[PDB]
Order: sequence, then structure tokens, then C-alpha cells
Amino acid sequence: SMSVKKPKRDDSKDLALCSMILTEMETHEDAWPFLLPVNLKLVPGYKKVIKKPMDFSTIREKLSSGQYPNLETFALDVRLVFDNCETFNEDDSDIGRAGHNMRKYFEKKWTDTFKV
Ligand SMILES: CC(=O)c1cc(-c2ccccc2S(C)(=O)=O)c2cc(Oc3ccccc3)ccn12
Repeated sequence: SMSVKKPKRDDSKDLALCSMILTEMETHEDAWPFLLPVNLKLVPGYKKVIKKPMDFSTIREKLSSGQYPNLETFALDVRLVFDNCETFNEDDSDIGRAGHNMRKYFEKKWTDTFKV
């Protein structure tokens, strides 16, 4: 509260660390469904069903241009990729499996990087 400062984590390396995580994501063999925005002209349903599309190229651009206020906003966009993937794709399909794999990959890096 006013004039009562809470201790806060050192956030100075967050940008570099999130960039590194995103690079690891981008180069994963199963990243292929997530590299570019879902093609709204070619993918019937997508536009209407998925209210907030997100993908790794969009996140990279946002990260490179100061559009994440903090590391949590970054993680929210990463998780949004995988949440959209699950909404739109069967768990059993190649894309749905890829999404599950990439979510797991991401969360382990997230915990290992930012949870002490
Ligand atoms: C993430 C997702 O739901 C998704 C991703 C693609 C896709 C897959 C392969 C290459 C490129 C893309 S993208 C990001 O350019 O859309 C995809 C494709 C979908 O429908 C198809 C599938 C085959 C042919 C045409 C459209 C549906 C969902 N996604």
C-alpha cells in the first residue's frame, strides 16, 4: 500500500530469458502448427470460433517491440496459443498432439527458469 514497499523479484533478465524460451519453442520439431497465424482464409471456422488468435511469430514481434509489460503477460500469450489449439483441434490429431507436447515443453522451461 501507499509508501509500504513489498519486496520484488529481480526482473532485469526477464526479456532475455523469455526470448531464449521463445527461441527454444520456435525450433522444437513440433512447433510447425504454431509458427505463423492460423490462416483465416483457408481454415474454415477459425475466425468465428477463436476470439483471440495467437502464434509464435506474433509473440516474437510483441516481445521484440516492447508490447509485454511483464513476464506474466508473455506467458498468458504462450498459453493462449495452446488453449486455442485445444479448442479447435481433437487431442488425437497431429496438431492437437503437437499442442499438448509444446505446452508441456513450455511449462517445464517456465518453471525451471522463473521458479527459483
Ligand atoms: C494451430 C492450428 O489450429 C492450426 C495450425 C495450422 C497449420 C498447420 C500446418 C501448416 C500451417 C498451418 S497455419 C498456422 O498456417 O494455419 C492449421 C491448419 C488447419 O486447417 C487446415 C489443415 C490442412 C489444410 C488446410 C487447412 C487448422 C488448424 N491449424
